[PDB]
Amino acid sequence: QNLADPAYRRRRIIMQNMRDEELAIAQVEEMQAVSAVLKGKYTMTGEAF
Amino acid sequence: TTAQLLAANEQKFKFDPLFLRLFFRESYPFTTEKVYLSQIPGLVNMALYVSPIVSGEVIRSRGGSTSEFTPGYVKPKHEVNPQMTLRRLPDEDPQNLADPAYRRRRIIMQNMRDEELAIAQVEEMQAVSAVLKGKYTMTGEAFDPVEVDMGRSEENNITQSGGTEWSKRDKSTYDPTDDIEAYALNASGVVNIIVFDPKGWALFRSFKAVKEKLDTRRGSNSELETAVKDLGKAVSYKGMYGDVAIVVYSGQYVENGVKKNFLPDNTMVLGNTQARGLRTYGCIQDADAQREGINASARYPKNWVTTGDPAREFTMIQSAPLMLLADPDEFVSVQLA
Amino acid sequence: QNLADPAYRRRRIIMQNMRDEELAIAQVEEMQAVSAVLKGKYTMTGEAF
Repeated sequence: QNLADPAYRRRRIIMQNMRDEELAIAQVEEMQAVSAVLKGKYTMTGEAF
Repeated sequence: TTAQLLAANEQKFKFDPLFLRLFFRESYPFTTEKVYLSQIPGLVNMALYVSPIVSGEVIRSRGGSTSEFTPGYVKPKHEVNPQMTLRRLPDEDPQNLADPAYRRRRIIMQNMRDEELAIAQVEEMQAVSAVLKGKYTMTGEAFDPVEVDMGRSEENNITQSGGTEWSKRDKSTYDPTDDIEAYALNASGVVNIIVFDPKGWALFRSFKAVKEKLDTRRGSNSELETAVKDLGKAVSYKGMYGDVAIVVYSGQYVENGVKKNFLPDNTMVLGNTQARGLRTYGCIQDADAQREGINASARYPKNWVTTGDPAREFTMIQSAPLMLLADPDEFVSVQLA
Repeated sequence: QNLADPAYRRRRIIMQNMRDEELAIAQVEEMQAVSAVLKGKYTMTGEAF
């Protein structure tokens, strides 16, 4: 009961999307930091990098 | 050689949304995947005699039925490119003339007019087809077929056959009015209007008995206009015949290059002028529109520039219409062959 | 949307039940009267009576 119009579903989808990218970036930053501290060196490698 | 373009007319086909104005009002736009329609039988059995000893046969409480539909979609488009704008237009004098930019604004408009006319034609075709027969099918080349079906009883859709046809029977000494009553007995609710395809009207008024019903001092109150009344208009409201009004509708929808008539060659449609019709418009599906914040609107317009080799900016109207009938059995369609 | 509680459903069901049997009795009465007017005599038989 008490549904919402699609113009609001689109906005909620957008907000959770952008939260997901922010969390992914923070996760990569922490994985970079820990390897920077735990060991003297680290490598940034990707399939298209 | 010099010249002037003194006059320049435009040719149009006789088009007027009659059935959509008369029988379909109260437009309801919906932001939902599918709509519902429901109905309750309302048939009560006769109270059969029961002895004051037996006391049995509890009677089942009546329950209804439902139906769900899915709206169709439609989106025509037009284009403009700088190849069109430079040569000339058939509507401007060799004198005067304008920069290749006025020409782009004029061309851009007439496209809007054509898009609106196409969408209106589709709406009217759905509206008319919903009345003649209970169901109508929406189809295309890129559209998966969807078949809307409102339950109309088999006792409607009366089609004349080897017996009881007006053409074969004598045109003198016959009362058309007797059949009309028998056909209209099958409807549910009062009937207040009759729609004739012009061939059907010519067939109907040819009877001498109907002529006699006009010139009777006290035998009727019917007043028609048998002589020619309208010869170019799409609709011709003729006088009330008895109680019901009489209407002749000759509209034209063009599919492919050839013109075609809406009503299928002399059908007659009994019906009620206050019949409950629904005008449902679905939800448009365009990420730009939903970003803008719009939904469940008719005729969402847009344009965009595609930065191609010849440039080009298009234009698009999209509506997604669906025409329904709350009570499909309030009309009685007659072939009248 | 905005569905109601079953007690209201029971109330409207019982009301339409009563309307149904009232109209059934009315139908029997009218058939009785019509048969009386049209023909002099009628049989008033049935399946239990």
